[PDB]
Amino acid sequence: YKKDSPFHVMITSYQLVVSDVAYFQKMKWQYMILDEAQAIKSSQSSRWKCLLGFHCRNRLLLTGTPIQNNM
DNA sequence: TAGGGAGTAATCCCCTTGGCGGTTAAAACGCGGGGGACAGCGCGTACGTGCGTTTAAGCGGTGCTAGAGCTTGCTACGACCAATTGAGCGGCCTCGGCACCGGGATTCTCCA
Repeated sequence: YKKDSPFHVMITSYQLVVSDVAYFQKMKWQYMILDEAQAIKSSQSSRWKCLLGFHCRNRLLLTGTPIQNNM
């Protein structure tokens, strides 16, 4: 997108990237941020399984408590 | 020994029910009169009853052969599954069919 574009940064709930996943996986993302990435900490979670498969160049996991319960 | 199931409660999206308000159109209410419901009547004809006739349905009996019903043998074909793709579903788009309106024209009714 260039500066003349309908949007630049989109902000979304973890609830919607799962619910609207079929719309999200039909688009190509130039960068991704994940606030409180402890939400992604479980590999059996759909929000992990969904966001794993997003077509994105670069990703940040923002967290303050990375280690959590287990390796 | 470990993995994943059982328990539970917070989190958050979806969606059906209920209320408020208006307002407006359809249901409710009135009443005259008409005509259709319906009772009462006359006739006639058409249908139930009876008797003598006949006709053929039903029972007992003989003979035959088709074909239903069963056994045997085998191979053809549809169940099965792993690999491949394209037909058909879900989402998005737009324009043209159709409806709804208004007013002028033709039809149909009903009373004279």
